[PDB]
Amino acid sequence: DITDKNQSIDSGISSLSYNRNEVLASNGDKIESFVPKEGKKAGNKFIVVERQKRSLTTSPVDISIIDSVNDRTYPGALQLADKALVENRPTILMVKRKPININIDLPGLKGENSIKVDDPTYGKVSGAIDELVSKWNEKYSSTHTLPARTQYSESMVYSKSQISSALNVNAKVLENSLGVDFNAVANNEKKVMILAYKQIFYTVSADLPKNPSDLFDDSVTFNDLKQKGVSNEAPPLMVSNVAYGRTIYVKLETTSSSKDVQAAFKALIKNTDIKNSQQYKDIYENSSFTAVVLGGDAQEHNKVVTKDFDEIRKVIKDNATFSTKNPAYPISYTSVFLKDNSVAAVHNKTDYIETTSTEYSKGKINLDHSGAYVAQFEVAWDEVSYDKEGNEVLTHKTWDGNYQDKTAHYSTVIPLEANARNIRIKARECTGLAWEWWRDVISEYDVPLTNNINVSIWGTTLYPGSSITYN
Amino acid sequence: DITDKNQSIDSGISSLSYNRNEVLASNGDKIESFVPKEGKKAGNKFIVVERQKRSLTTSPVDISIIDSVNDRTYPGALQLADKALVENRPTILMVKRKPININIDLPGLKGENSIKVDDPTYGKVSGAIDELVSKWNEKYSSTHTLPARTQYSESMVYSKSQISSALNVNAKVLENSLGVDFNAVANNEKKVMILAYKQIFYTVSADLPKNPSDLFDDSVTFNDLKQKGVSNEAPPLMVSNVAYGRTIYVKLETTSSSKDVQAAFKALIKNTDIKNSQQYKDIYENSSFTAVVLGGDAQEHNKVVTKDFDEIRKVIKDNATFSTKNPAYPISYTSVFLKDNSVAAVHNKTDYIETTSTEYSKGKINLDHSGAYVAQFEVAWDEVSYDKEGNEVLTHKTWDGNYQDKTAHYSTVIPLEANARNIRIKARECTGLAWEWWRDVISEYDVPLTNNINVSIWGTTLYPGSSITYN
Repeated sequence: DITDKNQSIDSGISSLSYNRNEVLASNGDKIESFVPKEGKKAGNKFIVVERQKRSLTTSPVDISIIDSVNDRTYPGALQLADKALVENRPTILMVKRKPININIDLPGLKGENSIKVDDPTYGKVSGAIDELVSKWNEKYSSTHTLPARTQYSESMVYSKSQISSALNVNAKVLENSLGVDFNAVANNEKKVMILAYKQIFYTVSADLPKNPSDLFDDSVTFNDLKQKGVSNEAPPLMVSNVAYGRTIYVKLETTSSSKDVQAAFKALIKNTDIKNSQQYKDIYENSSFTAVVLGGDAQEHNKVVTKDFDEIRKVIKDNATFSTKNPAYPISYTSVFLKDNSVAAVHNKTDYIETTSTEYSKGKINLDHSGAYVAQFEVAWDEVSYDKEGNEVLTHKTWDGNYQDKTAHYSTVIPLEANARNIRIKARECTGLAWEWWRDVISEYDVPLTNNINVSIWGTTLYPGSSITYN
Repeated sequence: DITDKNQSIDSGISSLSYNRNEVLASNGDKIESFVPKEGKKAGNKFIVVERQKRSLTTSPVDISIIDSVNDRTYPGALQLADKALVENRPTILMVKRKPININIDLPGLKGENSIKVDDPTYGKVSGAIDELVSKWNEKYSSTHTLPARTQYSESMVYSKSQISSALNVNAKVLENSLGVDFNAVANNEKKVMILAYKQIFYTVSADLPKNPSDLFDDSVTFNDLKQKGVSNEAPPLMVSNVAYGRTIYVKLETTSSSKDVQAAFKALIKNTDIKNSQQYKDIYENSSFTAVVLGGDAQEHNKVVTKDFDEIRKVIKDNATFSTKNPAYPISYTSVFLKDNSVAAVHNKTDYIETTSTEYSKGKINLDHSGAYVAQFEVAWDEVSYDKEGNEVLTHKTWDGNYQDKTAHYSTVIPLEANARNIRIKARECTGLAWEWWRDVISEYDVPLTNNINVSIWGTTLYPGSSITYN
């Protein structure tokens, strides 16, 4: 009852003035410079990258917990709403408290899933929760394990801020546990996909009080609260919901810049036949998969790194069971503002560059002339690039052996760069006055660029023959 | 020997001053305004068009003849080099002439393929040519038909100027004979491909004179020449080469805006197995093929319009033979400047917009819930468009039945627009406290948009089941 006139925990709390939708919000990198299209050579390949700008907005109410077995979050706790909470390390507030009622959502306990906790402390609520679970176990004595409520998330990685908001996890967890090379992703040197299998055993909620005072023992004053950190930019909160279980995170990673990485990946998780295709097996040959289990009942820093996804499938399969007789730890939670008793949400807004690539490979044209006549060739093609504007630039090339007599068995190779386009191969027999009035033995336009383009000409002057194959 | 001091056909001609590389050149539409990317709905489809600017340069020396049997072009004729010549209707010059030597390139007549033509007139050179051909026929009396020297050209159509320079034909011939809808092509309402099978029977050349005077009878004065049209922008020329035969033009046309039209077309001409694929047969169902034969031995305005390419194959096959006993007509020719006796070339330069499209089709999501439990869905997706800058704009949509209990057998359809993207379908069983802590029964992201997306959920509360199929 300071010289402040806010001297009733209720008025002290009610007279707080804050924007509930702006106190817990965080806007990630808001950024602006890039090239729309790009052509890059790397080894025996040509990568074409395209960039769009995208924007993601989120307002999760379910907040991810970092240190599962050290995070002393419990239903009915008091926290401050600020940047610390948003950084997954909220400030707790301890004071003498009035009892609180807790409820667990396990199935088949309707009507007997509540318990009053006189002294609401991490340890004393944990015991109450344990009581509740024992009750369920007493009722269903021969059911020692239940399926976990799995929630599946999936997404490609483009930026630290994009993927965190997308999966609703601290970026540190992905960078540290799965080890995500955000710079490789940025330079499109690696394409990464991240899966998240959230395994919820059950959740426990605390009955919302109709007045902030009902939570606090009467010896606690609004002063003690401000002293503890309550203010306009640090509004008081109560944990109303806590989810218990564990999470399986998976990273699929490749050096392929192929337009089919996401589908190839997708095919592998689903185990659809398409995964046996060869454009996919090639990508799989240059991919690696990592799986880590975080949360309850997992020895910290466990990890699996493989090239055989079946090992990943095993980790997903093995960690979806909930043993009702073994301890469980908080995995996430939701909070309510003490003021209007409304659910607290963390607002995130962030732009990011979305990249889509295509991978081209070097190839060669193989000419074979076994025809009983003199012939001349004309081989031409363009080499594509992209100016700063992302616009195409074509540079015309031609085989130095064009328009030159070739007789009974000639063999050559005309290597092509991975960025070769508008490829045309022509061969004319030499009966007539000149090139312009000579018979076509083979005439191809827009020959698709592959590993090997095999052109062969044979036959007689009267009846030449020819074919073009690919590899 | 006017008051002009140019009084010797040789000096009169030698004192002419002109740019040989600029007198016969024509620059087609040089143009500048367009949108890089565009999204267009048409029926139950969404067409995405992309535009690049391209530039084509040509310098043909072989000049296409328009009216095969009315074109009195003959080896050893005199023409003016100007815009008329470039318009495929050159100005001829007649005067008393000194003899000229002609040579035909038919095989097996080496040493006896020449003849002197005392009075070089269309009719008198035509007879000499006929003499030469009779000589060949006398030598090879039992060979009445020979294969024609076929020259194959192929190209997609983008603009009147682009296709003319590409195929080296008068645009009128394609617009008039094949009937090309250049406005439909422009609005990408029709995709057209044009083939050209030039059938050369033989060519006849005239020996170049070492002096302009040697061509002219001595009674002809430089005055008569100027009077006839010779000038600095109308330099004198002699026809040095004439090709005889006919040409088969083919048009492949479709209303499909599919990214596979060119490959589908290509597959059909080659008759490669890929043509039996279904993405190709669909395109073929919306295509039409036209074939016309121009030139010698064809009744004017003949034409074939079909949906069965085998009919086209027949016209190509049937018109490749050269009957040595039947008359032949000029199909093209080359000219030499009288000044430096150099080969005349028509220089063309033209820009054009190259368009590449992709066709998307409408689809629907089919939900079937036959599970022994209450479930809730979450269906969301974006609808893409493109701003004036060609940039993507995403508009988020959601099924109005999201987050609402659905029980023992529910069925629904969620139609999607052909521009639907980032499609996600989720279903959760309702055991728990709320949506956020409910078990996933199905969770898909980036579901490819097809005709039918069939999602079905069943099973028990403990063990739900689900699947997603496509059509």
